Amino acid sequence: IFKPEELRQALMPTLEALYRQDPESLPFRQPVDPQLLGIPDYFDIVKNPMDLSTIKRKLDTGQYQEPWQYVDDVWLMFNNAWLYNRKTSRVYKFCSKLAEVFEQEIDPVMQSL
Ligand SMILES: C[C@@H]1CC(=O)Nc2ccccc2N1
Repeated sequence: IFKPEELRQALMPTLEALYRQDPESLPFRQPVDPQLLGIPDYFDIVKNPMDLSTIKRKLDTGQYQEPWQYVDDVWLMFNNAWLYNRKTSRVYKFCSKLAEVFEQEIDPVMQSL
């Protein structure tokens, strides 16, 4: 049902819109490293890390066979941030901006797929 490069082309603009957000995408561009970042409890709360570079890689390398799998990863990133961080923290607020953007982008792309 989905050809890999077609699925990529359809979904990529939604990911590019997330990356366009500056400064809001900045905490989300790279995988969380808890040791490095001085947040060692992180993997105890967040069992399934996700970030924009991992989503991009997966979208580039045919790791999503159906569009819902991509959407699940984007929400996993967001839900991880909303679980881990204080509501008025930069990361939480930045997360919320990305999710707003995503919801605006994804609806018609999904309808069209
Ligand atoms: C997104 C990444 C991990 C997180 O959710 N919170 C956080 C806490 C301290 C430094 C960086 C982050 N960013």
